[PDB]
Amino acid sequence: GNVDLVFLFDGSMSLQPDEFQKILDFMKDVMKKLSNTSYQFAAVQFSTSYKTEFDFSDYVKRKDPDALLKHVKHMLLLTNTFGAINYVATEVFREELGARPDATKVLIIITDGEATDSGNIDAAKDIIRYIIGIGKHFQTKESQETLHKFASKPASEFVKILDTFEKLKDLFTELQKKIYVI
Ligand SMILES: CN1C(=O)N(c2cc(Cl)cc(Cl)c2)C(=O)[C@]12CN(c1ccc(C(=O)O)cn1)C[C@H]2c1ccc(C#N)cc1
Ligand SMILES: [Mg+2]
Repeated sequence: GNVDLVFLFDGSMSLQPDEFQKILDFMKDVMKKLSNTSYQFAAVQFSTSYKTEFDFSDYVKRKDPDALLKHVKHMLLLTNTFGAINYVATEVFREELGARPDATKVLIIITDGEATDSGNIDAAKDIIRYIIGIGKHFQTKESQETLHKFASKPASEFVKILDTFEKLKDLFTELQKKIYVI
């Protein structure tokens, strides 16, 4: 039942410090809920480039979500989502960085914008992909459907649309009902 779960998040266009911090609180909430399970976590911030904020090895060593995310700085550039997914698949889901070859791979993508690059995510086909689109750039049904190409299928399971960053707490509340932690 081992799961290696990566958070991949961009808040470049949700400038407000309060909004960006809600992204961080959401990841903290999830990790706290799943501490001392067979889940291991990593997190990657993306904008124009990609930064591993902590890898799986760091999680096992420090296992304190507050400490792991203490030094995160808000990147304010673009939204290179194709590049970011390929980065995670080729750089983060790697055994040298503490990833477990036996584990189920789950990628949680958190974005406030449509992608500013193009490409494919063929490298990520063995990864279960959820995407959360947040805020005013996803108010139209059209903009929401552009996120389907990044997510696993069906989109009704793997694509979540939130109208405000305040709604991450309510998404967390609803996710908790789908797990039972022994
Ligand atoms: C339902 N489901 C779900 O929403 N997510 C999910 C979706 C979002 Cl947007 C964000 C986050 Cl943090 C988790 C998941 O990862 C799962 C699918 N999943 C698995 C686990 C294993 C396998 C497999 O073995 O194939 C497939 N899917 C575990 C389940 C889950 C639910 C709630 C939390 C919390 N808090 C964490 C995980
Ligand atoms: Mg962006």
